[PDB]
Amino acid sequence: QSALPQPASVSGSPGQSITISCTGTSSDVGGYDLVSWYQHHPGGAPKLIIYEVTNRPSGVSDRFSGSKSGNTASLTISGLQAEDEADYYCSSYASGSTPRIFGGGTRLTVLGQPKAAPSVTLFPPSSEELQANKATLVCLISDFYPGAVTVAWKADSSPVKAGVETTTPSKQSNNKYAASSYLSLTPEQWKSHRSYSCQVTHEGSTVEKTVAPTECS
Amino acid sequence: QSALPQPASVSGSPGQSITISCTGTSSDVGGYDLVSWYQHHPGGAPKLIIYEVTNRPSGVSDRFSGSKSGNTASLTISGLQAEDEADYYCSSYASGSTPRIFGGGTRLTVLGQPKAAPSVTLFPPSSEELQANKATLVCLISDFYPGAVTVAWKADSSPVKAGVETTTPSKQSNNKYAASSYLSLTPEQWKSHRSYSCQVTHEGSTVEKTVAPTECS
Repeated sequence: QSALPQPASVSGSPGQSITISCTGTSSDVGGYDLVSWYQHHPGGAPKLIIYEVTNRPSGVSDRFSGSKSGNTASLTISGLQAEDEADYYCSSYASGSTPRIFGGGTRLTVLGQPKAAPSVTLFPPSSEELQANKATLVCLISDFYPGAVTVAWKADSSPVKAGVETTTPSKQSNNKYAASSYLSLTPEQWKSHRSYSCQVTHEGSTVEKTVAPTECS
Repeated sequence: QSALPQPASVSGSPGQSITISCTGTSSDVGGYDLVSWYQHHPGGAPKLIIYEVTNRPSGVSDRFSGSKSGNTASLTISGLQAEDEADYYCSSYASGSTPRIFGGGTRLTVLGQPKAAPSVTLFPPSSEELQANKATLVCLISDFYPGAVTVAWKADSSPVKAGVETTTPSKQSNNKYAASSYLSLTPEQWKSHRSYSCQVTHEGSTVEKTVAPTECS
C-alpha cells in the first residue's frame, strides 16, 4: 500500500519548535483516531511516542505531542534538544485490508550544536603491517563539529595525492564527528622520504601533524 | 521501555531460509498474541508483514511467517531473494506505560558474492602523540562482506569500554566494506599494561591483534 507522505527532512535549533506532518486520507488519518508516531535513532530500536492521535506513553517527554486536522496529522516538538535528532514516522489504522499503513519518515536534524575543531593524530606504518610488505599512514580526525573536513598530504614539503583515501564523517557518542584519512604507501616509498604530514582543514582553520621513519634497537 | 533484543545481523543465500528471533517477557511477547514484524529498507517506509504473531496481511508473500514460544517470537523468511535484503523489526503489545515495544532490528544480507573475512591491522601510540601525554590505539578492519562487524578491546585479558569509538562500516569500491575503531588512553594506562588487543568479529569468526608498549630495547 502506498505510504503516508511525510517531509523527507526538517531542521531546527535548540529551544526552537518543529512540526512534522503526515498526509493521509479519509480512509486512514482522517477516518479514525488511531494515528501513532515513532522516534527512531538509526542503529537503535523504534520508539512509540504517540498513539491514538494524542496519547503519549508515560516516559515520553511532554515536549512531544500529536494531533490531526482533517486528513493530516502532525507531530510537534518543543524546546528542541540535540537528542531529538532522529527519524520520525507516523502510521494509521486503515479502512482497507492493511491493518496499519506507515508514513515514509522524516529526518530531523538539530543544528546550532556547538562547534569544535578536530584533534588529528598521525600514525606511522605499524611493525606488522610492514611484514606483508605494506605500509599505511593513518590520520585520525576526531571530536569535531560540523562533519566538515578536508585533508591533504605532503611528501617532503610537496603535495602528493597518489594514494589518498578519506572516510565519510561518521557521527559519535559525544555527538561530534570523526573520520580517518589513509595514505596507502609502499614500504619502499616510506623508508625513503624523510617525513610525511597530514593537513586537516576544519571550518576555515588548518592543522598539521608530521611523522617520519622510526627505527630502534 | 527496554528494546526486545534481536540478532543484530544475519545472512542468507538466494533460495535458502533464515530465521530471526525476538526476545521478550510475560508482560509483552509472552503476555499476548500481538507480535508484529515490519520490513524496512533504509530511506523507505516501514512495511507491516506479520501481525498477531502468525497473521500475514494481504499482499505479503507466503515466504514470510511468524511464530512464538513463551517469551521468544520468530520470523522466518524462506526462498530468499535479493529484494528481501533489509532491516527487519519485531514488536509486541505490552502491559504498562507503553502499549507497544520494539526490537532493535536485524539487518538481513542476501549473499550476492563470496564472503570476505576481515583483514585487521592494529596501530600503537605514536611517540609524538605520547609526548603530548596522549595515548590512542587504532584498529583497522578492511575488505569484509557482509558489511557487519563488532569490535572489542582488551587489556591483558580484560574488557574495556571507556574511550572506545568505532565507526560504521562503509562500502568500498571493490564492493567490500571497511571500518575502524580507536581507543583513547592515558600514557599511564598504556605503559601500565603488558598489552592491549583489538578483537574483530565477522559472521561469528573472531580474530585478534595485539600491541605492547615496548618500542625500543
